[PDB]
Amino acid sequence: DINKLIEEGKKHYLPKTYTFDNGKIIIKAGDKVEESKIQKLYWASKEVKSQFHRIIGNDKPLEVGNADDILTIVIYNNPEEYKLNKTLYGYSVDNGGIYIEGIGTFFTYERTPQESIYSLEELFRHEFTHYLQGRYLIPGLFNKGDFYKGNNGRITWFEEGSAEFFAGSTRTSVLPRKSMVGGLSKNPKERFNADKLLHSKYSDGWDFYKYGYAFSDYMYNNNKKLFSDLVSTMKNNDVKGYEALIEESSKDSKINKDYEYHMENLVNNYDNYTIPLVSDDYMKQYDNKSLHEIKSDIEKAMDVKNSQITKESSQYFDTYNLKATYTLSSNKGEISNWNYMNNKINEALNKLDNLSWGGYKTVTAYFSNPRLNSNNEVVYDIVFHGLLSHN
Ligand SMILES: [Ca+2]
Ligand SMILES: [Zn+2]
Repeated sequence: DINKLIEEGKKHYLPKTYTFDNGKIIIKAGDKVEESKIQKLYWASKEVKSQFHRIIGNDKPLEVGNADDILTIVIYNNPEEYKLNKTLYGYSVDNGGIYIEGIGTFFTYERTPQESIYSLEELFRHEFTHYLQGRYLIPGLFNKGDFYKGNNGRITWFEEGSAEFFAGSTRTSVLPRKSMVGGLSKNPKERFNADKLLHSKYSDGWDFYKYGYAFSDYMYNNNKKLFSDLVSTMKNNDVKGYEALIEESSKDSKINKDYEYHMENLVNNYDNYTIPLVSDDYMKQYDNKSLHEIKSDIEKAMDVKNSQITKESSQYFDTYNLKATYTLSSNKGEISNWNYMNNKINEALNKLDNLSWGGYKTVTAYFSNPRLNSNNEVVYDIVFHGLLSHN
């Protein structure tokens, strides 16, 4: 059978397999892709994931039973061997990487600095965001859901721009990427305006990635309300609402002005930025700490009670998920509430970091899915994720 011939080709070029989160993440890699680097990628995914949920405000799969219930990651040794993915898997290789939502799989390759301005972790983080968008943000499958029907390129600027943006995720924020900021034109006149960006499409080329990235960072830092409203329409599959929002935003001269001002500030601070990558804290061996002890410290740190903590197994370590709810005593509106929760969660992470156990340096956390209880109070789901112990 032809299928047997293909798998032998896969096993040849991608002999190594690494599994995380009880098999929910499977990384197939070439022999030359470093084991330590792959482990780092897992932790990188958690930083992006937590920031993504904070901003998107949903951590529930939009559709249960989809192939992205398991995330498969394919990493080739180098750019040259990546081209074989077309024959082996059947997908386009004219890119740094690609995510195929239908099979919950994203493909990429290790590279030296000479071959690309982006590191593997950087591209990994970008591609991971597509997986997050597919699973939690955009209903239906890529190119098939309602957001793609009709005008196929309607969400493209945001889908790619936010993917670039979320690649700068850290444990507490989303920070600018030197590689993306450097791509922005030094001449203000040459930069995209909002209207141009908001109607960009794949056939336009690759420039809108950088400007979409810049607009995302603008929204996050200076227009959280627009970011929030955009993701709400997406989650609701409200295509008309999104389109109305795009038209209003494109023709808003103040939005364009503030967007261009944000880019100037980004370009001005170029030397201050670095490539956000995962710290060495994730690889270090730590003293064993009890699950009950971790739960207790996190409950104290976050001021939540009756939390549920669950251990999960990966290939070379165990991790935990702590689930809790937090009730906001005063509802002061979406953005003010957002900032309160973001600051509160970050304060919790800092408190845990300041504790003696070095394991707390691996913790990522988010808040999501706000709702009103009886008595009109804002209840948030709260999730903390961290290393339990290396094997
Ligand atoms: Ca989807
Ligand atoms: Zn992309």
